[PDB]
Amino acid sequence: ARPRVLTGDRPTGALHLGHLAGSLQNRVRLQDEAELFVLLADVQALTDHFDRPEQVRENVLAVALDYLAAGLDPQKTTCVVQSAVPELAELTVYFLNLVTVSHLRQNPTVKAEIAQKGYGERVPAGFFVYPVSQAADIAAFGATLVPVGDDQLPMLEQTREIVRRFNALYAPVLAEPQAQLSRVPRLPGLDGQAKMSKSLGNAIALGDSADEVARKVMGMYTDPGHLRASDPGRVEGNPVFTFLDAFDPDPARVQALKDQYRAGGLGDVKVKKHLIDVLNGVLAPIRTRRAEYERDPDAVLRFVTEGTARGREVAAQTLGQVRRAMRLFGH
Amino acid sequence: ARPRVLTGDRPTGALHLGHLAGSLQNRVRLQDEAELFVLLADVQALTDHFDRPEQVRENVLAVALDYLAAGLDPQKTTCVVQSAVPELAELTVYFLNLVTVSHLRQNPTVKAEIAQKGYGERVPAGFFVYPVSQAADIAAFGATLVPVGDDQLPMLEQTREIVRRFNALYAPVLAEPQAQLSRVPRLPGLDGQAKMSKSLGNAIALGDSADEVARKVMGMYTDPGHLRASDPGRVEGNPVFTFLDAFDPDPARVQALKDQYRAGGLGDVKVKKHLIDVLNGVLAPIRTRRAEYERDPDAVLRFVTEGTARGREVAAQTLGQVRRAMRLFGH
Ligand SMILES: N[C@@H](Cc1c[nH]c2ccccc12)C(=O)O
Repeated sequence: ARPRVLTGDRPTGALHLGHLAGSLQNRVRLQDEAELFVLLADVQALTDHFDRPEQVRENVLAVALDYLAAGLDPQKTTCVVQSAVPELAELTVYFLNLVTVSHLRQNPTVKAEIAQKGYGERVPAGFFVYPVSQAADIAAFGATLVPVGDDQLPMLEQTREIVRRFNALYAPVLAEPQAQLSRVPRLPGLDGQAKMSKSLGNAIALGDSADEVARKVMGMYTDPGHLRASDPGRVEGNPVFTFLDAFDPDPARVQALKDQYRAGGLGDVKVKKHLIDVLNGVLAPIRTRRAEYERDPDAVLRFVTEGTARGREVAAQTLGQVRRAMRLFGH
Repeated sequence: ARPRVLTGDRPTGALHLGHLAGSLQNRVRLQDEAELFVLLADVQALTDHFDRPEQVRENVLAVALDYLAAGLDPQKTTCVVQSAVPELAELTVYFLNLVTVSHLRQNPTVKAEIAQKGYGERVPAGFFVYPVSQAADIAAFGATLVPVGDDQLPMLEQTREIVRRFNALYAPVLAEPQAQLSRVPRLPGLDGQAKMSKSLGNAIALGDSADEVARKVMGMYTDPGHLRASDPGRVEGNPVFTFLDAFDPDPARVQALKDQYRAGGLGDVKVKKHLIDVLNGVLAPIRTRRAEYERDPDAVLRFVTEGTARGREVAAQTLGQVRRAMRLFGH
C-alpha cells in the first residue's frame, strides 16, 4: 500500500449498483494499492435521520455486509463506525471556527440537497454544517487521497481550505487531501433520473435476487417516441446504455448495439435482456460472498469492531497532534 | 448541595469588578447551598479567539486564580477545563441536529454580539452555533440550575428547548435546566460606559494593587455637568455612585453621600476617596488570597486538574445515557 484513502457512506440503507460503479469496485482495487479506510458515517447520517436513529443503527452492519460482499477484504480495509470515534466530533468543533456561515452557505451540493429536502431556511444546523464534519473525518484519519464524484468536489476543496488554515494558524500537522476523480459519472436511476437511491425507489440493491434484478431492468426507463422495436431509437437519455457503459466489459460490443439501436433492428427488449445478464455476471460473485458472511454474522461484527478500534487509534494520534498544535491547556 | 449548578467564563483575560458584582459574589454564595461547577470554557472562547490560542491558554490558569482569589473554595467548587472534556464536543455535534439554522439566527444575544463584532455575514461557524455547545455544557454536567442575566436567557431557553427535543426524540434522559435569574444591572465601566472591559480600557481587575485601584477610581467619569465641588451634581448615570450601590456595605452612607452630592459642597474628590475605601475593603481579602495562590502555584493547578477529573467523569456518565438513548451502534 501507499496513500491513506478515506471513503465512506451514510448508513441509511443497503448499497446499490450506483455505489458499485460509483465507488465500491474502485476501492476494491485501491485496497491493495493503498491503506483504505471506509467510514460508516453514522453521525453524518443523523444530520438527516436524527428522528430515525433505529434506521441508522440497523444499517451500519447492513452496509458493512455490503462492503464484504462487494469484495472488500477484512485483512486490507479498515471499516470504522463514526460514532464510536468521538475524536471526529471533537475535531469538527475546532474546525467550525475555521470557516464562515456565508461560505458554508454557498456549497453547491449542500444547497441542492437543502432545496431537494424542502428545508427552506429551517435547515437542521448539523446538516448545514456537515461538510466540515466530513473535513474532520478526512483530516482525523490522515487521509491524503479521497475519491470524489464530480458532485463532492466542493467538500473536498473546503477540506483542503480548512486544513490549510489550520496549519497556518496553529502548526502544520495536517495533510491536505488530494482528489481522485472517476470516469463514470453518477450512475442514473432506473427512473431515468440522475440519482439512483432507495429513497427515489429507482435502485437495484446489491442484495436483490436474480429475478428482481431482471424485473428492475425490464421496467427501466428507455425512450419514448420509440413505441415499437422496428422504429429507430436514440441513446441519449437512455439509462440502459449508460448502464452498459459502466457494467459491460466489451465496449466494442456496446458501441455495436448503439449502432443498430440508432438504426432499426434492435428491440429495447434485446438491449435489456443483454444488460440484465451483464449485471447478473457482475453480481454473481457478490451474492455468494454475501451468503458466506450472512452465515458468518460474527465475522461481520468482527470486521466492524476491529476496524473501528484501529481507526480510532489513528484518530487519537492525529487529535493528539491537533490539541498540542492548538496549544489547548494541558498539552 | 442539592441542585447541581453550572456557571462559567470564557478564559480571554483576567476577571474584574464587573464579574465580581454580577456573578462571582453570588457564586461564592451558591457553593454552600448547592453543588457548584464552574466551567473554564476555552473551547467556546476559541469561537472568536481561534486566531489567538495562546491568549486563551494562558487565561485558563489566570481565571482559575481569579476564582480562588474571589473566594471560591477548592473544597466546595468543581472547576473544569472545557477542553479536557471532549464529551462536550461530542454532545454538541448531536445537539446540532436538534436546532435549525433559522432558529439559531434569531438568537438576540448572539445577533447583537455579531453586530458589535462587525462580522457582517462573515460569521465564523463555531461562533454562530455556540449556543448549542453551551446547551451541551449544561446538559452534560447535568445542571438543573443555571445563574443567568437576562442577556444569557436565550442561551438558557435554547438549552431547555434542545433538552426537551432530545428527550422526546430519544429518551427523557436529560435534566431540564432552570434559571436563577439576574444579578440586578451590570456594573458600568470607570468612564461610565454601559460595559466594563479590559478591552475598552475602563476596568478594575481583581488583581489590581490597592494602589492601582485608588488611581482608577480617581480617573472615573462622574457628571459632565458637575464642574467644581460647590456645584450640585447628578447621581444617575454617575458610575461612582453605581459602584457605591454595588459594594458599599452600608446604604445609610451611600444615601447620605447621594444627598449631599445633589445639594452642593460635596465634590467628586470626597466621594471617590470614600469609594476607594469601600473597594479596598472588598478587594483587600481578594488580593491576599490571590497573593497566597501565587506562592502556592501547584494549588491552583490542583484546583483545575481535580475539578476537571470530577467533571469529566460526570460528563462521561451523561454521554453514556445519551449514546444509549440515541440507539447508537454498540450501545
Ligand atoms: N460568557 C459565556 C460563559 C459560559 C461559557 N459556557 C457556559 C456554560 C454555561 C453557562 C455559561 C457559560 C457564555 O456566553 O456562555
